[PDB]
Amino acid sequence: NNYSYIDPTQLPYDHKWEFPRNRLSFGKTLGAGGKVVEATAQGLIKSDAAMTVAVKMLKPSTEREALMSELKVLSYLGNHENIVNLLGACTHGGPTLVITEYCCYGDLLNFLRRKRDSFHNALDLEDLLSFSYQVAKGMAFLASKNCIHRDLAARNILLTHGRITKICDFGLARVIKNDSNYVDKARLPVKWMAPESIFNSVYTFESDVWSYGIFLWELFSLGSSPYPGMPVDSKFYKMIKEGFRMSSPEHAPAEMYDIMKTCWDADPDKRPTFKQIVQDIEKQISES
Ligand SMILES: c1ccc(-c2cc3cc(-c4cn[nH]c4)cnc3[nH]2)cc1
Repeated sequence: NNYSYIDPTQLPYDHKWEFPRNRLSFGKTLGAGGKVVEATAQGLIKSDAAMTVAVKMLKPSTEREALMSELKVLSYLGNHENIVNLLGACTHGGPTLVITEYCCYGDLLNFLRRKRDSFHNALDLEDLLSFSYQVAKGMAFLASKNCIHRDLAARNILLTHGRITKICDFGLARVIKNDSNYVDKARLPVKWMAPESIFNSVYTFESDVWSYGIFLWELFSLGSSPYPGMPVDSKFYKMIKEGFRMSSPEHAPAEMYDIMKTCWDADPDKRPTFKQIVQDIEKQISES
């Protein structure tokens, strides 16, 4: 048909975000997975002070576009408390850079790992509930803007001041207004992917929820690797398709495990929505 919902992520880069590279000074390397580095940015404030930011870059081609992808998606979504904030981008004379909010504690996965012994500036059950709650809200927001993240995991969740969680790395994110599915034609997070994504290459709101389930398992297991000791081979894919699922992690309240189980239903339609998840966790928090 000749009649289309316009996808904002496919529109041209809006130079409202453009930022002079002269006004950036690169610090330490912050991650590699491209790479992000800490920097100070002049002129982002009305009073014209310097502020600390995180800049996402590439090394000297599909990752070239994945960065442009991530940028247009962030630009499209706008600002939310539970998403890494886009602050600007450099696209002129030089390599493409993406400036975003700096999260002082880094990824949630290594945070839970550092804090694993201190558990029970320590960690306790109420923090993990909060992380549950915030991440589901950030996800419910993406779903509200017809966006699927497609790489939901503890490694892609940053923790900032105030124990606030932010979703980051939108390289694989898509906007699914026109079609109810998304079919892909790269390297992928198998142990976080829904079956229909592995077997038929389809991605939907329901497949993000599946990833959210695996994330909870990461979360209540204090940063343990999914399907521990299980290599990604033929043995793995069968067990998935036959219906086998991880068991409850050590510190997961029974009703939080019930949420993982419904996120892992082979039937996408029997999975809950992020809207429903946010309601569930909110009631669990109240009863305390
Ligand atoms: C210690 C070590 C590392 C960090 C840290 C990582 C990180 C990553 C992003 C990021 C932006 N886009 N994608 C990812 C932002 N801030 C960060 N901060 C903080 C304390």
